[PDB]
Amino acid sequence: VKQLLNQLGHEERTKMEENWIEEGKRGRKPTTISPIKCAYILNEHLTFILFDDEENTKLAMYQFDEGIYTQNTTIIKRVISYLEPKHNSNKADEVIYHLTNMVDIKEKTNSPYLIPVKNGVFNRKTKQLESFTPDYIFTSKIDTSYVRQDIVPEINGWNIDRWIEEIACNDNQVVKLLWQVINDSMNGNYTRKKAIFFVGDGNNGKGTFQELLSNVIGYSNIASLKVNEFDERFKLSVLEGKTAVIGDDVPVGVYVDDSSNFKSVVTGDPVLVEFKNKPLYRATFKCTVIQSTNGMPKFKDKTGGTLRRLLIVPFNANFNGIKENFKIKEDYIKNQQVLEYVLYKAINLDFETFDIPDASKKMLEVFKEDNDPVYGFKVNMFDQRKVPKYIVYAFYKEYCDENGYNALSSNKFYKQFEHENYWKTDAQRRNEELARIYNFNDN
Amino acid sequence: VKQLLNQLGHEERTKMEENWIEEGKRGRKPTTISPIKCAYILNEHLTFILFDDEENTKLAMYQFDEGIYTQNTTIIKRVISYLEPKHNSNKADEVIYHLTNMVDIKEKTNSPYLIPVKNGVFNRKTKQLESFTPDYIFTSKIDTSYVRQDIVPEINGWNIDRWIEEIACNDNQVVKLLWQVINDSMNGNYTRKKAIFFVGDGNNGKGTFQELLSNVIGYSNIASLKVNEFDERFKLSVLEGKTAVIGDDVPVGVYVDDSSNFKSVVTGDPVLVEFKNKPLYRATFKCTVIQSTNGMPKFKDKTGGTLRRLLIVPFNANFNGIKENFKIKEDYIKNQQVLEYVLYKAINLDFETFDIPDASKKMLEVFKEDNDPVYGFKVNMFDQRKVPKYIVYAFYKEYCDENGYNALSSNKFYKQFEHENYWKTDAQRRNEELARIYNFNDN
Ligand SMILES: Nc1ncnc2c1ncn2[C@@H]1O[C@H](COP(=O)(O)OP(=O)(O)NP(=O)(O)O)[C@@H](O)[C@H]1O
Ligand SMILES: Nc1ncnc2c1ncn2[C@@H]1O[C@H](COP(=O)(O)OP(=O)(O)NP(=O)(O)O)[C@@H](O)[C@H]1O
Repeated sequence: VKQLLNQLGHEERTKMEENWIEEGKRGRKPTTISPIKCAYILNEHLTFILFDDEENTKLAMYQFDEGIYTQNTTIIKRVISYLEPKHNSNKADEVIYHLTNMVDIKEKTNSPYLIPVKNGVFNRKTKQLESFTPDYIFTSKIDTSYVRQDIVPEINGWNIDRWIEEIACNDNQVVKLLWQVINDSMNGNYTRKKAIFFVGDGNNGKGTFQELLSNVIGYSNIASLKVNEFDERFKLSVLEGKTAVIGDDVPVGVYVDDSSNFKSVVTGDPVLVEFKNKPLYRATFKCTVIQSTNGMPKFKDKTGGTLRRLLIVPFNANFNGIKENFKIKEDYIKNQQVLEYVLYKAINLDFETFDIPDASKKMLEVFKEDNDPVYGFKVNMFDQRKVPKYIVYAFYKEYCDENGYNALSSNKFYKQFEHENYWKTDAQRRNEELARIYNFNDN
Repeated sequence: VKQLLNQLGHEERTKMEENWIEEGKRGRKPTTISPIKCAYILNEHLTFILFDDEENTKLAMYQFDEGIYTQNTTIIKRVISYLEPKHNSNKADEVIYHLTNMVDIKEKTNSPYLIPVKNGVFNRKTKQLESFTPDYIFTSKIDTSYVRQDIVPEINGWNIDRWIEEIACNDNQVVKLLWQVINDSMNGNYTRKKAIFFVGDGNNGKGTFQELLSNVIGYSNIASLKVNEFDERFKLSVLEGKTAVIGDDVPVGVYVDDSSNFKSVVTGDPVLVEFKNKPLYRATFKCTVIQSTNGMPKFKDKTGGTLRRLLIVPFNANFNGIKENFKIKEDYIKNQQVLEYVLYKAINLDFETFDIPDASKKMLEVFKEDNDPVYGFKVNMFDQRKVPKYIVYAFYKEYCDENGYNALSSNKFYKQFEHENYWKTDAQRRNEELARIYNFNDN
């Protein structure tokens, strides 16, 4: 590209001089290509597009070697210097401005079936790799190269697939889910309407797995934001061009006062996002949610909407008793051969809905008991009754022995919402005892 | 208009060159049309207007293909480049300033009887489609095309009307209300002084209906604001150019402290709005309010205005039990034929006041009982008594089993304000018992 523009610039400069020689020394000497002329040359011999007609849209250039469109002005301005090095920043801006008016408007290819990779675009419908073309409008791509892998790479006798088995404590469902998680992470146009949480007390490898995703996927392609930080001002601004969002560390049992922004991103509904000192606008994020926490956080919603969105990974394995291998976190996951195999296996994996492991379901039920004290009381009933409201209330087994405040007769309406027998009214059965109380089961 | 402007610019440049030849080589050579001449040519051969005479008003250009006036400076500057490509940003701004000085001032057509649609304007008085003309000043239009529909479109054997029936659990009143809600949503100049709230326990399809509305209407034409976010600073600024506002998710039972701006927007009264780092100004919003919540929120007003402004949609249907059809939310509602049929049926529907379903009336009454403890106690009275204030008080049936703080006698004044028998004072009937108390009904 640089060699092409350098030849074009010299040819155009020579042509201008020849015309000036033909007209004689009228004034000074034309040695600098005019900014409008530069736009004419660049548009002809390069691919400049405009993403949309909205005001102050930045010009996008298709850099041939990378195969993706870029809006970086410095990259574009460097290209201007190849054609006309004598242009300063103001004149280069004039060249950019002229190109903005000239170029046609094309929208970014947001097809979920296409995933850009360093080697080229990957079409999930055909499960085939396609070479970079200007027709595919992409602004970012996965850093790792896509090559066909037949044998699992081994570095110092360490197997990446066995490491995944070690992380999941040799659980077939979890390792299947973990591969599905990596598959969903790379695709930035399909969200699958699920949120992934990593729960580990300590040294469970959550950070290494996050660093693995940060390595197989581009470093710039990932976002760092916690669950409680989604609703803060300007925090959603970072998720503009991110394929996925990773929560490096979530506070233990943090109270998510408002999960509306979190729930919208997980489902994929449009959310209100504002850049700092910039006007508020509306956009849709399809990136998946990855969060690492040392314990399931508490959500104020206590509704079915939050429950369906959440997915939990057990991470039962501990690396404290076993000797810590800093080589895994620092070197092994950064190996190119290891990364390429992970990319090849994950992107080739095809699935429609997240295959929920039984361990996640059991641990998800634990969170439901923790989140809703009423549901925990229903689970912990273990009783063979409906007519006496005070008996079935029983102060909810003394706060269900959890020290969580419970309303009076309001959660009772919420209780029957949770649950065949429903409500039966009998005057005989329905204040024998105030009930603190050790009568776990009556007659 | 690109061809016309190119020809005009070439002709003007040729005329200037001929004039310079007539005057000889006085100095250099005139090849760039002066900005004032460009403004003259554009005003002669295009339609530029100014919405109002207030300071720093942006010039509006009638783009012929779209049929609506636009204030986007990039489009106008692209038009300038079509006329004279060699102007940079500064000279384009000079042309825009000259045009602003030249053009006349016309106000936007805010007639509620006219609804701009992609094909053309729709007159509700005549219920007829009219082609685009510069006479109608519109800044935005409905994205979907208006075509006459005779048969309900079917994609993969899925019927949109049957989907609406399924959403409303085969309730004629609720589906009629939904069609009326869509009809109100399309019109951005008539507010009808009602607020629509979607309540759903689980997967009730509220998000799918919101996406359907955002698809039939223009994506840029909808605002994303929740109720509790109405009074947050700079949040109303987005509402200026939106036909309707939709809250994607509302926290379950969120305590909306201040509802003044929300009530004003629902009624349509003028409200004070401020953009970030921009002067405060008073503006009138006629957009309709649609909100999705997993439970009816609470308002501190306990006033008739909040009750009369609010309208609730049951959404009793649940898609958690029936297998979820992701194609409904992802693909089927994005079908052009389905969107066109929905547009036609909704815009052709004619009604004056929101036909409130009986289910909404019962659910609205349940919200009224929840909002005011005194009203709920009065409903739960079921008693055959007026003279003893403490007896009829009964601590409001001991908080009415809803742990709501109640005034000792101010709420009594509020009760007698709400409610034939009124008050009768008798010394005989009026401290037998302190009254906690199980005497539900006395003699
Ligand atoms: N298979 C393995 N065997 C032994 N040590 C390992 C293995 N995989 C990773 N490690 C080490 O275990 C540590 C994992 O750190 P990390 O994942 O951050 O712990 P964590 O507390 O669970 N995550 P975080 O809460 O963000 O700190 C690193 O020192 C790794 O080098
Ligand atoms: N008729 C239908 N039959 C089955 N599934 C449906 C039907 N209509 C929609 N769905 C699916 O049901 C889901 C609707 O999601 P959504 O409307 O967001 O649930 P919601 O909780 O009520 N709204 P929200 O609170 O914002 O999440 C999507 O997965 C749709 O594909």
